[PDB]
Amino acid sequence: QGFAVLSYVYEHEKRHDLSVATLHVHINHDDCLEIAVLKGDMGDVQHFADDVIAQRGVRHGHLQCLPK
Amino acid sequence: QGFAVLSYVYEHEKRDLASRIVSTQHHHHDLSVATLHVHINHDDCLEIAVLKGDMGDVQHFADDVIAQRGVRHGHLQCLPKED
Amino acid sequence: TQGFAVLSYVYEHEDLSVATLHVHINHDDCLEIAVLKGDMGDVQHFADDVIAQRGVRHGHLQCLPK
Amino acid sequence: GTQGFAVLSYVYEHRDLASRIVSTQHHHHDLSVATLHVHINHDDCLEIAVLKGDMGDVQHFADDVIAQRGVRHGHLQCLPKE
Repeated sequence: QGFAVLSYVYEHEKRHDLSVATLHVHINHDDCLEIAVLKGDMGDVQHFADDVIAQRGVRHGHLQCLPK
Repeated sequence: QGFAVLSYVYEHEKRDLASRIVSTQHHHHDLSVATLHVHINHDDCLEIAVLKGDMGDVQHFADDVIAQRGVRHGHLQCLPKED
Repeated sequence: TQGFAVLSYVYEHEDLSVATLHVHINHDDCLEIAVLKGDMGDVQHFADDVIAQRGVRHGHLQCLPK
Repeated sequence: GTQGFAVLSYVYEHRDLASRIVSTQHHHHDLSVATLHVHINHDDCLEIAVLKGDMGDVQHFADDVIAQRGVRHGHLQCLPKE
């Protein structure tokens, strides 16, 4: 029931409630780094993280949990 | 030479709408320092891009993206290079 | 009246908070962008004061009522 | 040395501000891309610094920040250029 830092990478051109804000940064010509701050139920968190990360094309996925 | 803040709101859920803005963002990547996204409701998502470079090419990526579609509540705050 | 707000301003790095972003725009200056959420009365108030503080420069505010 | 980006995240209750700031900047800096600040409660601030530069310097800077007394949950996620 706390916060979390979900970070992952994906190609920019290749065409909720847990979200607080997300930072986007182009680490190079094709990729962009995305750092999502999540707040809520660690259960709901850890899963939404898994999903995206588990996603195809979603490289460097990392979740840092900070329970309340 | 300079820094700028381009903010604007648009329905996050709009593939077409985003796909444009993106490749429009991707056209002049070298301008972007970092961007922040915040869901302001169920459909609309606030977007704040921090830019750096020629205030010229800046306003260009700006107005371009600004006058993209649906892209509402657009606003640009240029920060001149003479403190 | 609820709503989101974008507060931005400059300064020498020397309750309504959503997330705040900091960026050095030179060895001395720092650009700060604060995303606020809540009662627009308070938001603009909080915003108005910060912008008025000596040392705070180029303060701007874009309100997003809803 | 290897080049890249990195995500330095850490929590602290916002002198130890100036302490961190003395780290952020004076000893190493120009490595910072941008930093996100989020209040996880009345006392604690969650900070996320996106850094870019030589991976070595990035790690030393990160060593100096985490080391700090009072900084908790410090994590460094390196992204050397792929």
